[PDB]
Formats: sequence, C-alpha cells, structure tokens
Amino acid sequence: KNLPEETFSRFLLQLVGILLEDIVTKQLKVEMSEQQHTFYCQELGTLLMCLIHIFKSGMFRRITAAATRLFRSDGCGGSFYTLDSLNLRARSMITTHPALVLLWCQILLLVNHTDYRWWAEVQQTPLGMCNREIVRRGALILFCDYVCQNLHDSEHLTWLIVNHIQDLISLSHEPPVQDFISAVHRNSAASGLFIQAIQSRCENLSTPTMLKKTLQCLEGIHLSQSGAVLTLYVDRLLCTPFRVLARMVDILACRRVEMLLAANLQSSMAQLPMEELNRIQEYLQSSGLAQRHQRLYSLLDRFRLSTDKDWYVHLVKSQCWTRSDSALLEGAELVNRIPAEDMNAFMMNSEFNLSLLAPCLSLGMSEISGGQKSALFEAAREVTLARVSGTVQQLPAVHHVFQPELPAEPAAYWSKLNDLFGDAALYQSLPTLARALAQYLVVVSKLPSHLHLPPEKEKDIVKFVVATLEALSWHLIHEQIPLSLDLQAGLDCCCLALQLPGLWSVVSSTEFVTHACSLIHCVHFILEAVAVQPGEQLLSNPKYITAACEMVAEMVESLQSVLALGHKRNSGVPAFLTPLLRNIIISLARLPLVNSYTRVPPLVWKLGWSPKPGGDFGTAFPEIPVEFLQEKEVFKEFIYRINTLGWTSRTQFEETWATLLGVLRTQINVLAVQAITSLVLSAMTVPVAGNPAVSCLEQQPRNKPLKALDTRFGRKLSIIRGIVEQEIQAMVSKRENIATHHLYQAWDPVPSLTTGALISHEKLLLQINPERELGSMSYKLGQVSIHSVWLGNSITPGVDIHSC
Repeated sequence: KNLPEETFSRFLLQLVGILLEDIVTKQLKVEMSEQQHTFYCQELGTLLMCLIHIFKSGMFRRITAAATRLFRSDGCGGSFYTLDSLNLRARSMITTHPALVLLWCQILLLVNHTDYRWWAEVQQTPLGMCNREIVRRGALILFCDYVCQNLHDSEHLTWLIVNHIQDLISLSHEPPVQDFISAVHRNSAASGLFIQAIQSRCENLSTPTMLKKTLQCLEGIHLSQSGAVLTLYVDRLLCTPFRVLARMVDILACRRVEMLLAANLQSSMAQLPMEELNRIQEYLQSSGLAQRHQRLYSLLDRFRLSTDKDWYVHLVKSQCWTRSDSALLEGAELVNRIPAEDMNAFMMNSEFNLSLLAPCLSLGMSEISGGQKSALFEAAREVTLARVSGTVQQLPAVHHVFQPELPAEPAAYWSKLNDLFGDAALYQSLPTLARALAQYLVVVSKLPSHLHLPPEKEKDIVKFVVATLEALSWHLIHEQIPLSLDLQAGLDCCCLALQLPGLWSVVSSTEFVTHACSLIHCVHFILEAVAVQPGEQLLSNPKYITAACEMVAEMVESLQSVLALGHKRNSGVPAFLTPLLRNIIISLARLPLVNSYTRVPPLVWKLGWSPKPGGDFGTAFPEIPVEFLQEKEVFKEFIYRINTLGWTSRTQFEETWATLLGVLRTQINVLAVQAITSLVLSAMTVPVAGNPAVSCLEQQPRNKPLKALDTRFGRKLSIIRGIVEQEIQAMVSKRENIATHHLYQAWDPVPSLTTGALISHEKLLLQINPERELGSMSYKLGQVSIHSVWLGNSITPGVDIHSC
C-alpha cells in the first residue's frame, strides 16, 4: 500500500543518485565529451533547486514529511540508493565541483538530519587545497542559518561555538551569520558560552583584520554577561599595539560600567565579584595602562565605594587579611619591611592571601641573585610547603588511579573525594597553591644549599603534583573550563617536578605506579578535551597500566602534527599550552613504567611482534630487533621516537647503538647515517645529557671575555645593562629552552671548561656570537669554537664519549 506521499518522493531522491555515480565514476575524456560535461553537471544543478523549493515554500505540504521518514530509514534490503551510500559520492564531489556540494548541504538540514559525522568532514572540526575553502566556509554559513531559524534546540547552539571559533567570528559580514549572533545576544545562557571561546583563541586573534570583527560581535552582549566581557577587555585584548584597536576597546569597556549601576546593585555584584574586582586594578598600575586610558580608570573607582613602629604593622593588614586584591606587585613590597624577625607570625595566620604568597617568592630572588640573603625569600619557603602537606593529609590513604571514562564504577572511594576534596572552598586553594610551587622549583638551578627542598619533604611534593592536576579534569566533566589561567597555573607545578633530578626519581619507583599513570590519564584528558573536537581523535597486568601504556603512544605522534608551534593542525590549541604541553609529553615517556613501549614504532604492532613483558612492572619489552628496521616506512618512525624522547640511565644508551650498525636498500643507507649524528649530541649536552625536556646543546662563544669591565667605573657598567637585556628576551627572543610562562628565565647553556659548572646568563653579557637568533638553541655550525677545543683537550700548535 504505497502512499501518493510515498510514490513521488522515491523518484526525486534516486535521481540525485544517478547523476552522482557518473561524475565521480566516469572517465573525463573516454565516455563523455567536455561539451557533454558542461551540461551533465548542470542538470544536477537545476534539480537541486527544485528540491529546496518544495521543502521551503510550504505550499508542498505532503512532500516534506515523506523524505524525513526515508533519510532516517535504511534501504529496502539494498534495493534503493540508501542515504549512507548516496553521501559517499558527494564528498568526492567536494573537489571537482564545489558549487554543487553547497546545494547538497542545504537539503540535509531541511530534512531533520543533523548528523555530526558528515558535518565534520565539510568543516574540519579539530599550502591548502584551494577548492575546499569555498565549501568549508560555504557549509558554515549554511549551518548557522539553520540554527538561527529554530534556536529552541540548544544542542546545536553549544556545538558550533565551542568548536568553530576562528571561523565563527571571521564571517561576520554575512547575512546568515550576522543573524546567528544577535540571537546569542538575546539568549541568557547562550551568550556566556561565546566568551569562553575567545579566551582560548586570543593567540590567533591578533592580526589587524581578525580583531576588527570581534568588537562588532562583542559590541552588545547580554547584561548578565557584561562582567565576563570586562575581564576580557582588560586582560587580553587591550594590550595590542594598534592605536585604533586600543582606542576602540575604550568605547566598549566604559559602556559596560554605566548600564550596570543604573541597573540593580543586587544582581551586578554577584556578576562581577568583589574578589575578582581587585585582580583587575593591579594589572593597570604596574603597567602604564591606567595612565594611558583615563576614561576607563575613572569609572571603576566609583564602583567600589558605593558597594610609628607598631603603626606600620596595622596598615599592611588591610590588603593581606582580605579576600583578594589586584595589588600584587604592590602587595609584595609592603611585606618586605616587616621587621624580619617575625614573618611567620605575620604571614602564617588564619587567612593570608595565597596570591600574596606566590608573588612574594619572585621579588626576594632578585635580592639573592645580586647580593645579601633575603628575608623575603627565606621565610616564605617555610610557608609554602606547610600548606602543601595538609591537603594530602586531607587526601585519603590508598590512592586509586583517576579514570574519566568510568569514574564511579570501581568503588565508593570517590565518595570521600567530593566532600573533603570536592568542596568549592578547597578547590579555590589549588590554583592559589599552584602558583606557589611554580616559582620555587625554577630557582633551584640557581639557589644555595640552604634553600633547596628538603629530602623528607620531598615525598610530599611528588604527591601534590598528582592531586592538583586531578582537580583540573574534574571541572571539564561538570562545570566549565577551570579558569584557563587555572589551566595554566596547575600544569606548571607538573612541568618542573619532571625536570629536577630529585623529584623525577620518586615518580619512577614501584610505590608510585598509581601516581605516574594518573598524570597520563589527566594530561591526555586536558589535551583531548581542548584539541580534539567531538567526533575526532588527536591525529589521522591490571587494565589501567596498559590503559596508561597505550595512552602515551598516541600523544607523541601529535608533536609532528598537533602540538607543533604553528601547524595548520595547531589552530585548535590556544598556543599558551603548546609551550606547556610539548615539554610534558616528553618527560612522562622517560619513565621506566612506560619507556620500553614508546620506542616501538606503530607499524610494528600491526605486524606480528608481541613478546611478554616482565620487569616487576607492566611493560618491560625488549628493544626492537634489526629485522623489522629493514623497511623505510618502518625505519622512519623508529628514529622519531628516540630523538624527541632522548634516553635514560647510561645502560640504555648503548642499546640503541648496536641496532643502527647492523643496518649499516641505499634508501636505508641514507637515513641511518643521520641517526648516528643525533645520538652523540645527547652526550654533548651540558646538563643531564640525554633529556630534550630540560636541556639543549652546548655552544661556545668564540668571542673572548672583555677587557673594558673589571674597573671601578667598569663594575658599574655591568649592573646597568643587566636590566635592559633581560626584558628583551621576554619580548624579542624565542623560548626554545623554556617551557613555563615565568619572566626571568635567562638561561644560556655555555659551560665553563674537563667540564665544570654552568655559567649564568648575566655573566656572559656579550659573549654570544652574532650568527644566532636570540636564545634559539640549535645546531648552527658554531657550537664548539676552537677556543674551547684547546683548553678541554690540552693541544695547542657518564657514557664513554671517547669510545664512540
């Protein structure tokens, strides 16, 4: 019993199917002409204009409902052109005929078929092919105009804004995406999600044409979300050097303050917090930004006020025993001239600002780097490490590995973790205690032995890198991003404990199999919930150990594609983590829990190689035999795993030496003389020598140390140009050496020379040769100058590196 609805709708959807099995699968000069191909792809152009007139004009009522029960339906046992067969033909129509794959985008929306498998290939959700950007930007102007019509479905609003951010803004002169944004300004909860996306994509919104299109879309947003547009107008986008992009973000930030005070004073204070308001004004005084823009600074002072020995002690309490302020560089100097016999009585108290404890550590280092020992920096190492222990004392006894896929399925262990740890008051401390351990571990390479971390308190700083990175994965499931500056403060406590020789050794032992496999689940969870758009991947024994072992193989192949600074695939990571997350995937696959599997290239596990592991751990595979390396595609992927990964204790250095010499058909003679170059240079490195995480290749200045210094006027010369050169490298230089975001990371790996200590950056003031970009550390034909050949090897006319 065939309906007349049913007879006429199988005839127009299987005549789209005849025209598309030809244009793909027919030869272009054999069966058809070219004058006969001007008119064969032009009969598919006026038959898709007949199908979007029946579904839109509404006069054809019965024909619209018939297709929706068919594209959802399978074919009759294969007797029809079914809807998954018809759509394989069209994605190979992408490239030859890109004007007719924009007409097939507007039909699939119109039938209620918004299926996220096909809509990701056409938009590339995380030089170029010139004929796809008509379709990639053409299917995103057509996917917004379907969202704007029926905006009641919130499932389609939250997909297109979180994923496509750099594309949603850069189209804003278009009549279907101009209407998508105004409804977001109408909607209360849909406006707040648009503003979390730009803070991740500020690294690409700096070119002068991409920033003029944000301010026309951040022009008028909802009044309940004008407190998140005023922390974005001050922190990120106002420091642009464009003086009509610093002038047009003065029109938009003074206008948020004026509509708020004529509004209710009740709803606006819960919108812009009293602790969050003090953070903003500390950014403007240490910089010159308040004195540049006068109109912005007048409006924020009126907001707050509507809402002598022992005399000196009381005045400093007003900004420290409080909730939060923006006085941080100004707050840190006041604590200095407390009489220095009593810091802990006046710092370790009920509620001292822990954001006045982490910038307290930076200023007392500058005193030590030049001169006398610091009452700022000695007594604030005592305060930092006592608060770290009690939270781990608040943690339970026996630790189980974090699992974001099946969290409550193991046990009721996670009942304690939401009440003693999951409190929103205990969570606030974990990014204030997280800036604390970031600045303390850096200066360890240049502190005296009074100031190094204790050996008994060394266990409790290993256990606390594990516990603050699990509060980061717990908000992405539930609430939002943590703060995305608190994405950035928690993964700096983790990058430094893996660089020190003390803290890295404790993570390797048998007692910490649960704590080293939980930094692998939680750095793969922050890298996948940011880079991998929904419906993708990164690139294209108990269970948890091999679920931690398979996790590290996937992430290292991304450093080619995903986390390489400036790739086409790196538009999705917001580029303040590509310094941070590149240095941290290296130093976790140097663990003896993991390292044996990671050197095996991925073409091997498709082939038949799987011996048994045993090392009193999970995976202790032997090294790869020579017979697999005799193929080039199999041999190009083993050399990748050994250079960016480095090596370990000296027994593992001679294992890779014997595998390459048996290779020494001429396509594999070329690529293995280049693999012997890279093994010697990891014995040439001046710290740990085999770790590309911490270190880089030693270089020698061929310029001698100067004569113009060392006089009484000459010692004055060295202090003045110490301040000028040091904030250049924060702006000008390339940070090849440095992962973290901190300021005074001046580090040049020139050794002393029979090698000795390392020379600091301030002592080699003008030694570095002019052949090299500032701070960019690589081979550039001048690493060892012949000054340094003759005084290490006295000739003038742990590995045995002399052996190799």
